[PDB]
Amino acid sequence: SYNYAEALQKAIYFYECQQAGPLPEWNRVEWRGDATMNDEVLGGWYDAGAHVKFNLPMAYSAAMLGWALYEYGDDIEASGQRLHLERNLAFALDYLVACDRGDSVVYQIGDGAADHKWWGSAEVIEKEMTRPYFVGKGSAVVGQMAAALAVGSIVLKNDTYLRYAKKYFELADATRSDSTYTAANGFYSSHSGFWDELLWASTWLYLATGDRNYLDKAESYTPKLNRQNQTTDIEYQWAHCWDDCHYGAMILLARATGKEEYHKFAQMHLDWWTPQGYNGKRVAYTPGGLAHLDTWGPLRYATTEAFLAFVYADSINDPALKQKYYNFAKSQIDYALGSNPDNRSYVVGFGNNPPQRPHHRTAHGTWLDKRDIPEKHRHVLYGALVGGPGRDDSYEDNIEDYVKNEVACDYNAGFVGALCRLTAEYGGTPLANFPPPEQRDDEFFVEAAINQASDHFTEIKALLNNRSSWPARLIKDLSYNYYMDLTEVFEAGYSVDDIKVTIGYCESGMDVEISPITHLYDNIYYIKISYIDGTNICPIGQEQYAAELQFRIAAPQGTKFWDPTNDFSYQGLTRELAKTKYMPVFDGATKIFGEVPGG
Amino acid sequence: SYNYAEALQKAIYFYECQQAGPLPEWNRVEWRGDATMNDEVLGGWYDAGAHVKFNLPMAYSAAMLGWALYEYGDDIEASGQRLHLERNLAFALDYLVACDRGDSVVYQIGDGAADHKWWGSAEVIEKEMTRPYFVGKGSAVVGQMAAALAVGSIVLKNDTYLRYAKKYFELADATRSDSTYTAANGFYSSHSGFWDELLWASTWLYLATGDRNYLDKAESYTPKLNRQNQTTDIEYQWAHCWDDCHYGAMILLARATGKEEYHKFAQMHLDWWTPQGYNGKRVAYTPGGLAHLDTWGPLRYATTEAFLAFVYADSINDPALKQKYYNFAKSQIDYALGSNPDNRSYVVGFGNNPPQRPHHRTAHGTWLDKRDIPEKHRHVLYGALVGGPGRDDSYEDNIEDYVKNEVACDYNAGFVGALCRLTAEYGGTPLANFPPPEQRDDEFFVEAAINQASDHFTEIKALLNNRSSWPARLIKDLSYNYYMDLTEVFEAGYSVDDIKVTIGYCESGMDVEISPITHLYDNIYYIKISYIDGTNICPIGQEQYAAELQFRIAAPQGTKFWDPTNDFSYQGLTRELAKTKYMPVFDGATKIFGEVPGG
Ligand SMILES: OC[C@H]1O[C@@H](O[C@H]2[C@H](O)[C@@H](O)[C@H](O[C@H]3[C@H](O)[C@@H](O)[C@H](O)O[C@@H]3CO)O[C@@H]2CO)[C@H](O)[C@@H](O)[C@@H]1O
Ligand SMILES: OC[C@H]1O[C@@H](O[C@H]2[C@H](O)[C@@H](O)[C@H](O[C@H]3[C@H](O)[C@@H](O)[C@H](O)O[C@@H]3CO)O[C@@H]2CO)[C@H](O)[C@@H](O)[C@@H]1O
Ligand SMILES: [Br-]
Ligand SMILES: [Br-]
Ligand SMILES: [Br-]
Ligand SMILES: [Br-]
Ligand SMILES: [Br-]
Ligand SMILES: [Ca+2]
Ligand SMILES: [Ca+2]
Ligand SMILES: [Ca+2]
Ligand SMILES: [Ca+2]
Ligand SMILES: [Cl-]
Ligand SMILES: [Cl-]
Ligand SMILES: [Cl-]
Ligand SMILES: [Cl-]
Ligand SMILES: [Cl-]
Ligand SMILES: [Cl-]
Ligand SMILES: [Cl-]
Ligand SMILES: [Cl-]
Ligand SMILES: [Cl-]
Ligand SMILES: [Cl-]
Ligand SMILES: [Cl-]
Repeated sequence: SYNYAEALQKAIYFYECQQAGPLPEWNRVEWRGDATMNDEVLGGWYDAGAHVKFNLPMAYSAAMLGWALYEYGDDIEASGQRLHLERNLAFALDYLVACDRGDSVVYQIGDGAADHKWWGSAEVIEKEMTRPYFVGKGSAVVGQMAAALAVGSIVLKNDTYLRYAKKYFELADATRSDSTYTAANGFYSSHSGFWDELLWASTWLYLATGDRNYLDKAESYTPKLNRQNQTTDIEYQWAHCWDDCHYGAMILLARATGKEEYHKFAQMHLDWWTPQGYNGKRVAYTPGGLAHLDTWGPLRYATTEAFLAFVYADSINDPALKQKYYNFAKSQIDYALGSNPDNRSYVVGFGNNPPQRPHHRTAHGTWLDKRDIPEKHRHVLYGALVGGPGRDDSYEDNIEDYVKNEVACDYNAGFVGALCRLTAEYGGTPLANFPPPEQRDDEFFVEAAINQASDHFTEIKALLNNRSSWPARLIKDLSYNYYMDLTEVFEAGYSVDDIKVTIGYCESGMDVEISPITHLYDNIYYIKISYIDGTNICPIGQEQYAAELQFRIAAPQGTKFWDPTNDFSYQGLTRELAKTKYMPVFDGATKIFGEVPGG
Repeated sequence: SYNYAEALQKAIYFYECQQAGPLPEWNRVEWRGDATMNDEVLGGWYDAGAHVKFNLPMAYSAAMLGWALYEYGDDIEASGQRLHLERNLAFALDYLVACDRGDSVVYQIGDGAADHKWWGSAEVIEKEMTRPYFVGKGSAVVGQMAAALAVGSIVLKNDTYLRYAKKYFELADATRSDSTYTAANGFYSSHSGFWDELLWASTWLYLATGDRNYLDKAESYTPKLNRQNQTTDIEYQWAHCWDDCHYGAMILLARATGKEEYHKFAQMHLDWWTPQGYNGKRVAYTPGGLAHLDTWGPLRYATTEAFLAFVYADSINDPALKQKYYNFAKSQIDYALGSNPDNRSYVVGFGNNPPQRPHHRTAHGTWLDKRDIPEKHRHVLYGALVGGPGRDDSYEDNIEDYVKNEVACDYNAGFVGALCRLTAEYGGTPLANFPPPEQRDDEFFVEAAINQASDHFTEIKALLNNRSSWPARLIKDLSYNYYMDLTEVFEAGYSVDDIKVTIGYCESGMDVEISPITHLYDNIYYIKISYIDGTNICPIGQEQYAAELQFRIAAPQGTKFWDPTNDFSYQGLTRELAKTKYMPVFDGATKIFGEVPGG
């Protein structure tokens, strides 16, 4: 129906947009650079539309990418995406390994409140705030880290991941408590508890090792799982998700053991998600045909269940059930790609009328800590599955809607799996030369205005701007030149020594020097304005994106020769601030913007 | 009793405190300089405790000082004050002449509401605001100007004053309307109308010329005067004052014409003011014996009536009346001088426990547009009669009390005349060597703080202050120096070339230049900070009284030799802003504050 190969290609590329520094050489995102290089643990993914590293959903997402490869990695050769999927996985797993502290792990980098309060690009966030890290041993987060490393060890043939998988499982199983998992509270609190993570990690360890001691562990955890309301059945009326992976583990155990109890659970759970329901009970459906579990990330939940339904259907022989689950699964993915009442894609940069304003700071590319400016995103977040529509299929593409336009690692994870399965069946051709280059704006530039013009002076208001975004970046050795023609000064019988440079306003905190009037050639001279720590000019807020200086260049009082109209840097200036190419900007000795006399 | 000659001396000096620029050579007030030099009409008096020129009370006050001279000028020779009084009068009369615009006059300089919103000294007001002027032909204001110039012409034997008196009277009498008199509304609105001013002006023109046409005019106005309540009597239950001079005019006519009607009015009016009253009707009196006409300026009203009572009593023969009126007059003046329930003078700088916080901006001498700082006035407003106590004799000396502690040209005007009468009778000797010099504070100076000290730099926050007050004034060519000892630099093997000056903040609107590091002698070097238009540093408000600059003097990053502890200008500095004598201030090449290295 869709080009699933293209959807997969983009859905994978999304994770490169989420990478924290240092970026691998294979990163394909021209608007990302090395960011958060002062973090206690480097690499990993930023979780969602901001810059916190949250280990629970990050590891969940990595585990799901591993599961996609485990089930369908051989099957996706036509798409050309297998290696992109493997490398993206490896990048997150390396971070999970790097979080090891022995009796504990680093489970979070970033304070959620401070990080989310600020709206700007990853590469400059250290100018705005210092980022704390958090250490603990919560069974849920450590157990999910274990599971991710366990499946990763299989699909990447990597003994180090396996060793760390085992270690993390042992720590999570020794601890049996989420009491040390505090830093994600309210963002990714442990809602279901940690027994489901122990089940999920031990199941994957069994599949990784063939060691029946892990199978025995897995099976011993099923009585500790949460019940469905006040009944004796294991909870089944929810989705496999970052908080709770027992749904997928039961499916794995049904295939691995053949046991009736796991198949019974799998069919009860999946039937509840299908339009046909389970004995009269069913997930909410929108009139447009989307299984709508909850307000937050409904597309995430439905697309993850699509992956589970595909895996389960592929593992059984019954033609009626296989069809029912396959149809359900394909219907939810197709909804996400455009088969919905609005006939629109919910995947950024894919298909018809995709969302253009995802709630994502770095894709937006602002310079002033505002969501509403720029009014269009400067970068394409290719492949991001958004939160999606409400229960009545309603949706509007609005950066302010942090529900419907949210994007996240975990939103994309199960989705990638299901796309792997669909491209495996239907083929499709990935885009060549993906991604294409973006149209860029000017990034470092002077805006200037004539503050005052006199028969003996020119007074300039100049704002040296850093609105960088391809990628956002910091430059310490920033300067700009103001060029003059002193022909009239010399003709009038005066000299350079009769021309005085003064300052009428220098913005607080922007340490600045102004050179003497300096000969270029012929009668062309200039002053250079240099910022000692130009990194303080940065797109982090309304005060900080530009440094303001008012300078005056004056002939003596009572003279009337001064002529700015032959001055190179005066050309086109008005009383209103405007970008000018004739006050060129330098990084050290190198011109990075504008024009130079005769050059 | 009191030294009335000294009281008179001071009461006249008050007017020199009120003079607008350009000041005459004979002005004796060290804390007054040429102010409001851009005014449409120069000279004249500021009205009260601010900087508006209001012509109605200005002209009324000048007419009253004229009247004092007309009655008692030959009688005050022993006080030594005659020429002081005559010159002070002439200064106001010259302004009234300079107001001429042919078919109209300038009747006000400054906007009441705009001027009064600001608290600071006269000499710096043009840095705070641009002052308007107002032209019109209001019969009351033009008529009062005519009267002042008419009596002025007699006592100063000046034909120019008389010429203008006739011109102004003709304009006022032809106009017969206050409709073009609007700019003083709410401050000096015409309450009584203009018929009393035409009566006052024509009476004085009659006395100046002996032309019967003016007497005929005067007599023709009396039926147009306001009535007492719903009777047919001319209004008598008020004071001679800036708004209504028919009381004094009727006294003058009584004496000029000998008519029974005018004597009857005078005795009715004056009786109402005496403690015995007029047939059961009487002005309110405080328990302490002060005639208390209204909340505003009760001392002003009672002392003006004292002068009228003296004049009337001196012009009649009946010994019962003479004594009643004299006793009334003397008791009111003596109350003002100290014969009251507090035994205190209500005349600034005179007698026992006089007021120390009159509501007067320029005498206060602030630098930051506040009444509470400084907590003591910087200057002595000698001779000013304050508003006075409340109806129950209560009073506290408080700058916030714009009623009890108000001072004004018209408060002093009748008062001077009554003091002339009492000194004529009792003599007294004026103070030799009056006024004595005031103790001064530092006016121009740096306050500095160590903003940051590093092992390779000194960073200074410096505020160049203008808290001038003797007089408040503006200095264009301001600079200060920061002196260092570079001995440690040379000993480490470095040179002056290796020390770099940068700016971290320079206050908006303060055009500044910083010199290169400049050799003084031996290993002593300095930088000069120069403000090109230093007049923008001025005591007009919290922002403008000092210019703030943050400058850094740095050895190379990483070096370890920098030693500010041997630097002349670093001595005594802390992290807290404080005045320092070691960053000396210059006006041009002249040192005006602080010390230099070498003695
Ligand atoms: O009680 C019903 C089920 O709750 C499931 O936990 C969910 C929480 O109830 C829900 O608040 C939470 O929402 C997240 C959301 O998933 C995430 O995208 C967003 O950024 O933050 C929200 C607040 O954390 O989701 C979890 C997981 O779906 C339990 O897992 C389940 O056992 C229980 O039946
Ligand atoms: O109505 C009674 C009498 O009024 C007199 O006018 C006075 C006003 O009523 C009074 O409001 C005004 O008060 C001034 C005050 O003199 C001045 O010092 C202060 O700064 O401002 C106040 C508001 O303008 O004073 C006038 C004059 O005394 C009439 O003159 C009189 O005919 C009438 O009987
Ligand atoms: Br811990
Ligand atoms: Br925009
Ligand atoms: Br005033
Ligand atoms: Br004080
Ligand atoms: Br050193
Ligand atoms: Ca859980
Ligand atoms: Ca030129
Ligand atoms: Ca009047
Ligand atoms: Ca030194
Ligand atoms: Cl985030
Ligand atoms: Cl919560
Ligand atoms: Cl986009
Ligand atoms: Cl493309
Ligand atoms: Cl060029
Ligand atoms: Cl003079
Ligand atoms: Cl006032
Ligand atoms: Cl009496
Ligand atoms: Cl005083
Ligand atoms: Cl003295
Ligand atoms: Cl000295």
